[PDB]
Amino acid sequence: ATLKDQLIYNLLKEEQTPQNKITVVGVGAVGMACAISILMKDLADELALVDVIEDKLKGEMMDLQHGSLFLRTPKIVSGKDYNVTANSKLVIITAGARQQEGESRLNLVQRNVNIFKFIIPNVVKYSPNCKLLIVSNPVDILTYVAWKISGFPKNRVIGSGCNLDSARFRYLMGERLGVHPLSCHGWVLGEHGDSSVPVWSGMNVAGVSLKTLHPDLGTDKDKEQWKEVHKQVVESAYEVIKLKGYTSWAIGLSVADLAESIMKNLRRVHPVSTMIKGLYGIKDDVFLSVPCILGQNGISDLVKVTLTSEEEARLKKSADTLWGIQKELQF
Amino acid sequence: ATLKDQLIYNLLKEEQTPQNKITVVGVGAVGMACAISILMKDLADELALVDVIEDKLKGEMMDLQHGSLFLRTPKIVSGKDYNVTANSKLVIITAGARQQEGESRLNLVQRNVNIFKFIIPNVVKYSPNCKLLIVSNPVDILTYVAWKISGFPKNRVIGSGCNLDSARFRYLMGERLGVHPLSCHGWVLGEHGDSSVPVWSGMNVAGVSLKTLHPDLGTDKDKEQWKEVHKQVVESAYEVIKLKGYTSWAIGLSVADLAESIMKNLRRVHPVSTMIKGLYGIKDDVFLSVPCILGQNGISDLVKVTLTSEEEARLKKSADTLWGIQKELQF
Amino acid sequence: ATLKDQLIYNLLKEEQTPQNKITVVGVGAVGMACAISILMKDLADELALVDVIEDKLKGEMMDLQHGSLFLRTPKIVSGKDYNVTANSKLVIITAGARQQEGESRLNLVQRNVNIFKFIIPNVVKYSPNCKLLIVSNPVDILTYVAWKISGFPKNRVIGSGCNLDSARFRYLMGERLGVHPLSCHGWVLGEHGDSSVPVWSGMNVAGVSLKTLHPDLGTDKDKEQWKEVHKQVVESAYEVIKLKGYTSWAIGLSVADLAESIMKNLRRVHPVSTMIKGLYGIKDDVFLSVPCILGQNGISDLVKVTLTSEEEARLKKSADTLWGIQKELQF
Amino acid sequence: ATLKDQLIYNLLKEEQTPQNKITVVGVGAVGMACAISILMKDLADELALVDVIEDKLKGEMMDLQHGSLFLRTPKIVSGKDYNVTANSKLVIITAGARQQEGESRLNLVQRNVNIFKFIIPNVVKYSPNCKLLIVSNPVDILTYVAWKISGFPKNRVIGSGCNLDSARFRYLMGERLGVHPLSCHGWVLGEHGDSSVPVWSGMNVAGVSLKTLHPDLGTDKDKEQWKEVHKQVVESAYEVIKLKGYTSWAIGLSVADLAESIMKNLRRVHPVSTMIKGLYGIKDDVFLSVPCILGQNGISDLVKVTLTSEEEARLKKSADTLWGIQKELQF
Ligand SMILES: NC(=O)c1ccc[n+]([C@@H]2O[C@H](COP(=O)([O-])OP(=O)(O)OC[C@H]3O[C@@H](n4cnc5c(N)ncnc54)[C@H](O)[C@@H]3O)[C@@H](O)[C@H]2O)c1
Ligand SMILES: NC(=O)c1ccc[n+]([C@@H]2O[C@H](COP(=O)([O-])OP(=O)(O)OC[C@H]3O[C@@H](n4cnc5c(N)ncnc54)[C@H](O)[C@@H]3O)[C@@H](O)[C@H]2O)c1
Ligand SMILES: NC(=O)c1ccc[n+]([C@@H]2O[C@H](COP(=O)([O-])OP(=O)(O)OC[C@H]3O[C@@H](n4cnc5c(N)ncnc54)[C@H](O)[C@@H]3O)[C@@H](O)[C@H]2O)c1
Ligand SMILES: NC(=O)c1ccc[n+]([C@@H]2O[C@H](COP(=O)([O-])OP(=O)(O)OC[C@H]3O[C@@H](n4cnc5c(N)ncnc54)[C@H](O)[C@@H]3O)[C@@H](O)[C@H]2O)c1
Ligand SMILES: O=C1O[C@@](c2ccsc2)(c2cccc(Nc3ccc(F)cc3)c2)CC(O)=C1Sc1ccccc1Cl
Ligand SMILES: O=C1O[C@@](c2ccsc2)(c2cccc(Nc3ccc(F)cc3)c2)CC(O)=C1Sc1ccccc1Cl
Ligand SMILES: O=C1O[C@@](c2ccsc2)(c2cccc(Nc3ccc(F)cc3)c2)CC(O)=C1Sc1ccccc1Cl
Ligand SMILES: O=C1O[C@@](c2ccsc2)(c2cccc(Nc3ccc(F)cc3)c2)CC(O)=C1Sc1ccccc1Cl
Repeated sequence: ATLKDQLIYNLLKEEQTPQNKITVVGVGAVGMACAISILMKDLADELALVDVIEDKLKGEMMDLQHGSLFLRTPKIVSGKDYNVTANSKLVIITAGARQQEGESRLNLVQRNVNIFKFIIPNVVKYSPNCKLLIVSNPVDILTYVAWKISGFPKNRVIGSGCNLDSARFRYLMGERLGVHPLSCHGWVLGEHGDSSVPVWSGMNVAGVSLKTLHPDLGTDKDKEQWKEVHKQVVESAYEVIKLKGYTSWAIGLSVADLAESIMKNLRRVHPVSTMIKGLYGIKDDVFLSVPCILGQNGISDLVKVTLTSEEEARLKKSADTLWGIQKELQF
Repeated sequence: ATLKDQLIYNLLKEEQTPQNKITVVGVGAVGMACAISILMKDLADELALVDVIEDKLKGEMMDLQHGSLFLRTPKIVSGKDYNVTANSKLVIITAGARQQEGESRLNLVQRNVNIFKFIIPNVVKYSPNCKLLIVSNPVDILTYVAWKISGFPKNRVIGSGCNLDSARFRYLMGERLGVHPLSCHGWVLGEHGDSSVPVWSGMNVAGVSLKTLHPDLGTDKDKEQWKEVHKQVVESAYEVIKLKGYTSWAIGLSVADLAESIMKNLRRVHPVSTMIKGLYGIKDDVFLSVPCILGQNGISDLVKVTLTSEEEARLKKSADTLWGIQKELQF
Repeated sequence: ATLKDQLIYNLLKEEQTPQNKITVVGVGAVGMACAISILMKDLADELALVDVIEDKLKGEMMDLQHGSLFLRTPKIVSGKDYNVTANSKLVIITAGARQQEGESRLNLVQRNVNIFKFIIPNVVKYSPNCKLLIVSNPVDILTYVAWKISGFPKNRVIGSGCNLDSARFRYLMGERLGVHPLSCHGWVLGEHGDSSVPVWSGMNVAGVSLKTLHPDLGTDKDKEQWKEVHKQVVESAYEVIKLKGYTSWAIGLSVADLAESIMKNLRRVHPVSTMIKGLYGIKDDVFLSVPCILGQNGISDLVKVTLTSEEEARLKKSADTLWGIQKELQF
Repeated sequence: ATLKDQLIYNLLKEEQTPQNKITVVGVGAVGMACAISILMKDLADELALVDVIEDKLKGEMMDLQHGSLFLRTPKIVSGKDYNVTANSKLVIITAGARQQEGESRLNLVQRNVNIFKFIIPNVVKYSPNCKLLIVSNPVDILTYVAWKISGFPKNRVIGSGCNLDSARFRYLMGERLGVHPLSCHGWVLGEHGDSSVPVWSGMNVAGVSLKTLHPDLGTDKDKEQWKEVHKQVVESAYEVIKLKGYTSWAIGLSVADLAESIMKNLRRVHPVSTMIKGLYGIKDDVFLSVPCILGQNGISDLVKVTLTSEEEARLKKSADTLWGIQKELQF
């Protein structure tokens, strides 16, 4: 007999389908940061990685596998073929090269819609009941694209949206007040990135509205310029790219937080991109961030935030812009 | 009054010392994986990052700070100046560029000795009571260098040594047996990397010695080629470099495990590099991996492993080689 | 030589002063639930237990020590003598038998002031720089007693106060809305227990004020009876005592959450009992719950919550009642 | 319209089922310590509690529910009816009053067999695919009883067995050597409690056999009395009962560790009670502890420990005694 058979007596071989499997598509800076965060939070019993660069993909898989002794995820797999992703509860899309210098949004949309045409049918083929979590940019457009190609119901297509924007805002608010970000509440909604909307009415510490205490909050005439907090969210994003060339840790940590609510059915509220048709005068098939309840069926509910006329106008303008790009797309 | 003063009443403004501070020196692939693993394990109340590339350093600091909402480390600081590292309990050295394309594994000696000449006195200036954890290669030589320059007692200079080698070995053992690496015990000692020693006598599952069950274990006569498990440790290290260009995740996870035992005073046993003079016929000031008890004073004790004649001869050969290089170094 | 000396070579026998020590005084239902919660959250490197019943104390210590394999707190000590508590960062008081049936508040305070007269000087003698966290009831009165006897500055004397009341409120709110309590914000302030104040203005989900949406919120004329969410906090407390005889798990978990902010210097905001003199027209030396910023120096700051005239009147009435009892105390 | 419908827009109201449910049967000292440990380890998405004392059951459920804000288990349910336990992955039996002073092993068996006659069919009815984890005493006899009544394959019927005995042994070993119990390996096998077997050959630190270093280990020729390390396991168990009246924390922590390997499919090796028929000359349907690989299918494999003739004779004697009691049982 072999050493294995001499040491171990087998009662059964009968392997089951993975019970809490997560797949990450695209093992770049963002994808690997999502992967390490997910592993360190014990969210999955199986992690699958997919990319088109075979050597980098294998090397990343091996490097994570070599840390198994310090993890509680007994199976890490990878491949260019989507058969490695079979029976995933959650599939995270972080694919396509990051935006290049001088590269426009329309050019990013062009190439990423193209790869989604291959990615999404392959994901759906092997995990037809998965929740799709889109991170790739422009995240609001690509969440619509994933929804359209997949044919999945609204609840199972989630865009990262304004989750990173709100996390950055809460960090900046915390720094300003000398309070941990967990205790500094504030929501950044609408279109992810440059055109996002800070909801000044909800900015609070311990339920004490900062807008009620300081009526000039968020206005350009504010003597203390609290609008700086939202402006620094956009500025810090560009600054990080200027200084290191990409963002990985902050987006990876924010994605693992969404994955935790989904995998553990927590029903916590997060700012994520969802189908907002029928809200704020929006009539088009567009995905924008609102506070969503996240659980085992993805987005089961959304919070109906009271917005000012200015805030509503900004979301409607974003919806018009996004729909303008979307109507010209070919699926 | 400002909005901050309107919202918050201050009881005292007494600036106090960090209680569980960790510094990481060199924010490359290894340093940042050490950082994210330490942050995700809640080991520090303050993290300080140091490097010579100012833009990359600032970008890395900001990226980690932007994930604060999902962490429990309230302060992340960085700087080229070592004043940012003041009062660290643990200082991790992951500095110096990794081994370049046509560079000798040894070419790191001269250039890393030169950078350590400036790093170590600066670390000692601001944290004279810290534990020093050396990761930079050749890790055994550089741990000796850190010890010599710092003037610290033996217990406060720890080399990552064979911690990654043993973690890889236990992953490979686990794969062969169908058992989690946590339950697959085995020790790889001596010189980190190519010249490491697998201690076949200690390889076990549930206290059942694999060598007792299979006497050919670790021999060239073994029809099952169990010796290939240690050889695959060395081969997988080269394979990861070939596939992705560097190793980050596995070393980061292993370093956070050592940091946990130190910060929490666990007194767990780890294979790390320590001053081995007085053991295995070694008379020179050389650092090699043996199982060490790690706690709040660093290495308080070491395990005296019974080695075979061939194992002892390999450690003594490594000591002769390391000392040969070390005696020619100028301080 | 002994087996220990044959197996292990000692580098240094020097033991450092405790670095992250917590003491729990009174190992009853509350004390032990605080103890298990602190241990499972890896908050301390040393846990000390104190009581007057020597056998129960030793049994509780041993029972925790027997679970050491599954914990990361390497030292668990106990004793009737407070020398075991030396150099604690945090001392938690859960001493005195729980309130008996037919026993009045005045009876409860008299008893507990009599034991605090011995406890507090003993705690101060061995840990003069500790933070004191009072749990024993009436918690607001006993926090004042601990502050008076200790002579500590007000930032280092923290009462559990309305932390459990707010946790219960958020659980009930979450059940009604179908949202996790983490995403259901609401503050219960003032006097702990029967006379606590729900601050309806701060009750929100994702920054959306429930009071703004539903102006009858918290009024008796409310068709949806949202006021019952606070009334059920008080009813649920009496119900738990009626059904099992005491509360342990919920208070244990809430105390560990306060211990986490203190030990890790998080600066999160919690509803805890602090010296309220100078706020809400209160002129007496009374401790009431307001949102406090908790860190390594205890309460460094407090949030100035805007209260309605009714809310302010209730806190002032509680201050008058508490002071009325406090002025007659003899210690 | 309601406040809930004003605040939250529902996307779907699909009444879904838990993916990772655990049930605890018997909410006594052991049962509730298992529950709190399981909750603090984030192992379940739903926890069900069952008992026959309805008030105590409801009070325990409520007390856990009130701590929801500090947990990540969104649903805690209870009931006398087993419909609350439907589709549990793991069912833990901690039912039947603890053995009383002057109560014989036979009397404890008889009353617990009677209670299992009702419990086990009820558990099987609602969770036919669950893993059964028996804690109630005499644990080896009651694991056999559960297996007989359930009709489950032997991989899905696990007895707590020598898991607590080995945890206590490793604690005592760690105390003597000044090493954390995680780094002190040693296995206590066979019959749980008084008649358990310490496997001296497997006792090691870092793969260094204590028996090889100290040949008198486990004998009376031992001037250091290492045999007491096993004897003190039995003595400390009686001592804890003498001092506090029961054991809860250590058994609770040990059970949560088994639950973690099962729920997360870790395939770690644990000393648990399994059907040992066909091993060590044993021919009867008896359950004894050996090192078992634990995962999503329960016990998939067992480690074949090489025992000395004396060790083998002690296990066969335990099997004869257990079978002697079992053959007279009425189902
Ligand atoms: N939503 C947010 O808040 C947010 C924040 C930061 C970054 N991002 C986005 O995340 C995306 C990734 O960023 P990055 O820095 O990791 O880029 P990257 O260039 O480092 O990595 C991209 C990876 O995708 C892979 N890839 C390319 N085509 C593929 C395909 N057809 N199938 C599978 N994999 C493929 C690449 O090989 C590469 O490994 C970008 O779109 C970026 O804008 C989003
Ligand atoms: N001990 C082990 O098991 C193990 C395993 C893997 C890698 N390593 C070692 O870790 C080291 C780092 O590897 P890497 O891949 O992260 O290299 P890297 O090139 O990615 O990063 C090196 C960093 O050090 C910085 N640096 C250079 N000089 C400095 C100075 N004087 N002060 C502070 N910082 C300075 C660089 O700017 C750079 O950011 C290497 O020596 C490598 O061999 C050790
Ligand atoms: N602040 C809150 O929200 C909150 C919630 C629940 C309970 N509590 C309070 O916690 C306290 C303890 O409750 P319990 O149910 O654990 O009581 P308990 O009767 O179970 O235990 C009390 C313990 O205190 C010990 N003790 C008595 N005198 C002592 C002394 N001089 N020194 C040290 N220890 C001594 C007892 O021996 C006993 O072990 C009560 O006052 C109770 O009201 C507070
Ligand atoms: N395997 C081990 O290592 C180990 C260690 C310690 C204790 N134990 C055992 O755990 C068991 C429980 O101990 P305890 O101290 O918690 O006892 P306990 O008296 O505190 O609690 C027993 C509980 O079981 C309930 N119960 C009784 N009949 C029931 C039924 N038909 N259905 C459901 N629930 C029922 C009781 O109402 C009670 O709540 C004992 O058998 C004890 O010996 C085992
Ligand atoms: O933080 C990021 O990194 C990216 C970024 C940053 C500024 S605009 C987009 C990112 C990530 C990686 C690469 C690039 N390349 C890039 C950036 C700007 C250019 F003008 C051209 C190319 C960009 C991608 C992205 O969406 C974010 S989050 C973000 C971006 C803008 C404002 C607010 C937020 Cl919260
Ligand atoms: O796993 C690694 O990555 C490095 C490595 C890998 C193989 S030799 C050294 C590493 C890290 C980063 C860069 C490079 N560059 C490199 C490597 C080999 C060459 F021949 C030339 C250049 C190397 C550095 C290192 O020490 C390790 S751990 C390791 C190395 C060899 C055998 C066993 C182990 Cl456990
Ligand atoms: O939840 C508890 O348990 C206690 C309690 C519960 C209702 S009044 C006091 C508690 C704990 C232990 C024992 C007793 N004994 C008792 C209870 C009621 C009586 F009328 C007489 C004696 C009481 C002690 C206490 O402070 C709390 S928390 C609490 C209490 C009232 C309202 C709201 C909350 Cl959040
Ligand atoms: O640690 C325990 O507590 C119990 C125990 C302790 C000593 S014998 C049984 C236990 C738990 C709760 C109550 C009682 N009551 C009891 C105790 C002794 C008697 F003689 C009669 C009744 C017993 C139940 C039990 O199995 C254990 S573990 C254990 C028991 C004996 C030897 C070694 C171990 Cl590791």
